[PDB]
Formats: sequence, C-alpha cells, structure tokens
Amino acid sequence: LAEDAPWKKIQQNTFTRWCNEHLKCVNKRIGNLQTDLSDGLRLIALLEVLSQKRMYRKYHQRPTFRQMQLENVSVALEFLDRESIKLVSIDSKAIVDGNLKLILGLVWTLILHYSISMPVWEDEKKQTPKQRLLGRIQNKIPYLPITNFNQNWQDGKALGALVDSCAPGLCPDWESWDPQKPVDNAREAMQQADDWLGVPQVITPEEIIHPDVDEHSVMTYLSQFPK
Repeated sequence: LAEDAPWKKIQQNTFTRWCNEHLKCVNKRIGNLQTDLSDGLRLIALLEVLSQKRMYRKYHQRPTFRQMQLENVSVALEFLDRESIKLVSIDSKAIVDGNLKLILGLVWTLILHYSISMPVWEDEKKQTPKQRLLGRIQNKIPYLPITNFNQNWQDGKALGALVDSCAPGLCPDWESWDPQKPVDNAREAMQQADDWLGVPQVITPEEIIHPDVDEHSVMTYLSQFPK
C-alpha cells in the first residue's frame, strides 16, 4: 500500500540524476529510467561517456523495431563484459521491456564501477568499493563515527562537516546547527558543495535525510566529493 516514494523511488530518482549528469555532455537526458534506456541509444551514449571509448560494434541509429532495440542493448551489455564489468541477472529483453528492478541493478553496477571502484582515492585494495568509500569519508571527518550511508546522515550535520572539511569556511558552524532542522542543514551543506565544490545534487536534501533512504543513493552522491 506504500507503492509511492519509498527508498525505491529515492533510488530511481538518484540513479536517474546520476545518469543525467553524465548524459549532459552529449546533449541527452532521461525522463523515465523505466522506458528511456529501452531502445539502447541512451544506454550506449552513457557507456561511451563513462568509459571515454566509442562502441566498437555497429548498432541501429533508428531502432524503431523491437529486434533493433534488443540488439542495441546487447551491444551495450557486451561492451561492459569486454570492460570486465561484472553484471548479474541482466539480459537485453529486461532493458527493452522495462524491467525496472533489473534496470536499477544495471545502473548501480555502473555507479559502483565508474564512480566508486575505479577512481584512485586519497590514500592511493583488499577492501570492497563500499569499505573504501566509507574510509575515504571517515578520514575527511575524523571526529564523527562514519559507519553507514543512512542513519549517520539523517540530521544533516555530517554533510556540513564533510563540506567544510573539503574547503574550511564553507560550513564553518556545522556543529552548532540544530539537529532538529535536518532538511535545512542538508540543503545548506549540499548547496555549498554544488556551488563551490562542483558536487551535483543527484540526491536532494529531502531525500538524503528521509528515514527510508537506501545506502546506494547516499553512496552515489557521496562518491562525487572531490580529492
């Protein structure tokens, strides 16, 4: 009966914004993740931007027929396999036919690989991408216990700590912030990061402090922090 705005919607929203931040640079955009990858073209474009390589296989530039759309998605999935990016439970018809569950899974694989796992973090790897992101954020704010990507972020004040850590003076009074004003706190921190640290708001202040936020969404946002 709550098929409206859970962690599930936050995650679709966040994964869509992340894709769109990348698609911007080739003049494309997704309105609806369930439908707008289904002909393969926006998926191919996203993969080319993330990898900085073109497709080596031909594909259908006007995929008006189902078979053309299946083949475009196959070209994209095959490209990822070649890049040794590990996919699970995904085939071409899953994308073409709008299996939202499996589409979200694919986009998470891309985020984990290109945003979390591939960049060389602060201190230059037997630990998972998640552990590495936690440690990286923990080191920027050594006076707060950073052990998750949900409850630690709920009062909006750790965002202020992280942003000010990156450029002292952006959120200097973060510790004095009212923990009962979480959207206010998150909004200020995240707008400072947007305006001055180049961090896009792929999750929103309302979303990031929501009691039902999923960790993947928060990780997607936090993985963008500089240096």
